[PDB]
Amino acid sequence: TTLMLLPDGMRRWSEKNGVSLDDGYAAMGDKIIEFMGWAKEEGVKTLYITASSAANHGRPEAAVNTFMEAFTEVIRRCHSQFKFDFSGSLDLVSEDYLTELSALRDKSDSESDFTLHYILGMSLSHEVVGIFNKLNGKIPEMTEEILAENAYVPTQVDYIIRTGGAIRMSSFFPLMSPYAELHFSPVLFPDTTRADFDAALKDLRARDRRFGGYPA
Amino acid sequence: TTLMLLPDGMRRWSEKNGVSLDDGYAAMGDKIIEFMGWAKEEGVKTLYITASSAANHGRPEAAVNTFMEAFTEVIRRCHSQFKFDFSGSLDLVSEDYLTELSALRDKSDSESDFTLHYILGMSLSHEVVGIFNKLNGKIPEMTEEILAENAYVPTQVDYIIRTGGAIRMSSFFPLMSPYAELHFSPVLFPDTTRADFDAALKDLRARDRRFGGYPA
Ligand SMILES: [Mg+2]
Ligand SMILES: [Mg+2]
Repeated sequence: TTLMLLPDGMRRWSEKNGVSLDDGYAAMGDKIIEFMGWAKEEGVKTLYITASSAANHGRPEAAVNTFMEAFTEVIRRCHSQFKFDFSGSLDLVSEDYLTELSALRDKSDSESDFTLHYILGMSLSHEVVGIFNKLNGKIPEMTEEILAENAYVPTQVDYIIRTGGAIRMSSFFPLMSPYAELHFSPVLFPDTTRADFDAALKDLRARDRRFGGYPA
Repeated sequence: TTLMLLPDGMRRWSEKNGVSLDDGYAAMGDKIIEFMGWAKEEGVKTLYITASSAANHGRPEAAVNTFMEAFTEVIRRCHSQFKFDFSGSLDLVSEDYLTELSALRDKSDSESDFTLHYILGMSLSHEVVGIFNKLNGKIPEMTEEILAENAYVPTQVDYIIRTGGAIRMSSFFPLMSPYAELHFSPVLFPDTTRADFDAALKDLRARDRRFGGYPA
């Protein structure tokens, strides 16, 4: 049901195709619209996309505006097709983009059966530092339920696809989904095809999932 | 340098060899003892071992006592050769084991250049719940530094090996190590050979690490 995409490889794809980072991120933008179609058509109801980690916001200003603009451009183009929301380390993101993203959330089809949600500035340590400071001395006790209701990723994630040929989480691990299944693809994200997508879903659906228990 | 092992596949191993889960977990212990030896030869100084997740303690009580006894037994036999420590969701673990493991921590070699550290009850949600509640109202603010000194895994993790065929974290993601490299082996943990460990180490040492940044 619930899929999280970690779209990676834009810088390398740009260099390999002799185009600008901006063109790489536009290719990403277009590929994200394709991908979502595939997802909807495969029974995904909620698609999280990790727009950025915390450390990604430490890249040069131009590289940062480039990913922000391209991710935002997807929402300007497709917002009436889905329910849109965003979350994360929003202190790391510029005011302009939060405004625009806020509006697009406003402008999106609150009634859709498909959700597309961005995490921005993703990072367990940032997430936990922020939650602690928001609730320190204001609640008697943290619980699982309070933590879930404050986590960046507000629901459980079943499947994670990460492109870009790197077998690591890169700060994108979902706090409350310990048993999320991971599919790593060596493909640079803008090269991703439907065959790639179907081979990922075929691997992910064949997994025997045990959630820390023994099959009885 | 800093390695975390997720030893998985003992119930499948036992089924394969038609033995009891006890015998499977005993073969695990023996294999842990070998693996530590390999790790030391290859320059590992701190070896973390995920003895259990939170949900693992939800297995039937006989299954729980088998993993707990087997992990404890490694330490009984080998505690004089390394510095031993343990952390995690210790409220989940039976008192008898906690007392014994603390006594073995005391008998272990405080001067060793090699640290073997068990995480018990590992789970990011349990972890963050426990940090919040221990510190709620007792510090002015949470910082990254303060979180790292309270996390289940008290240092940065470079590499993670996970055996058992499953390409997932299974509640074992290290809170403060977002860029830890992941190597997944299909081998059931008790069949692990030196050649498997060497290919894991070769793969992990060849990784091109970016920590969320771009190269200058
Ligand atoms: Mg990248
Ligand atoms: Mg298992």
